[PDB]
Amino acid sequence: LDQILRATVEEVRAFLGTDRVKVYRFDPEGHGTVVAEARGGERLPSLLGLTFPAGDIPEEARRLFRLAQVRVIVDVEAQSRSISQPESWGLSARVPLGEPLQRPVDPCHVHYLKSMGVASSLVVPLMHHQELWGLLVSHHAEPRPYSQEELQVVQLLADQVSIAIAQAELSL
Ligand SMILES: *[C@@H](C)[C@H]1/C(=C/c2[nH]c(/C=C3N=C(/C=C4\NC(=O)C(CC)=C4C)C(C)=C\3CCC(=O)O)c(CCC(=O)O)c2C)NC(=O)[C@@H]1C
Repeated sequence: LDQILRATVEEVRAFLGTDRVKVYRFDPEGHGTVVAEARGGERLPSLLGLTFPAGDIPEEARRLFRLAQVRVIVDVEAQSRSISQPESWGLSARVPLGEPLQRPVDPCHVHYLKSMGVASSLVVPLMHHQELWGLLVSHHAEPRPYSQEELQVVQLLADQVSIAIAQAELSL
């Protein structure tokens, strides 16, 4: 798996031309590891070999990803913010869209990205069937808008991997 994702992570970056994109897996114990990583020359540092905990992600945010599969983080400069609210229900209903074409990230996240000096970020969760095995994330030093058309082509490119991460689970 480690080897296969090393070649895949490189292929995406070359296409998305993003300075940094890597694969993130999740361990039931809460620990997460980056087993693959493509870097743009050397503007941003290498995070490979470093274990990141799931704490990085809460829950509600993941819901929309599991609900609307668009997966996009807007310019940390535009200052768009997401937030929690009193008890609520009917989310499982799976209502078509029903929300903006973006997923604002709470300030706590704003710094998280900015602290890394990244103005924008593209994501594409790696899931097999009904399960999520990891998280795809791209980072670059620029607050630029993304196109839905080009996004899909890659969205599919990630689907392929979904097969590799899955097909790999059996062999391994
Ligand atoms: C702050 C109080 C809370 C928080 C907010 C928050 N962040 C996310 C989710 C993400 N976390 C990542 C993780 C990564 N960056 C890396 O370097 C790595 C390698 C291990 C990863 C995979 C990022 C960039 C995301 C975006 C993906 C996603 O949407 O799940 C969000 C989502 C934004 C939104 O509101 O739509 C939230 C809510 N971070 C915390 O740890 C607190 C729970």
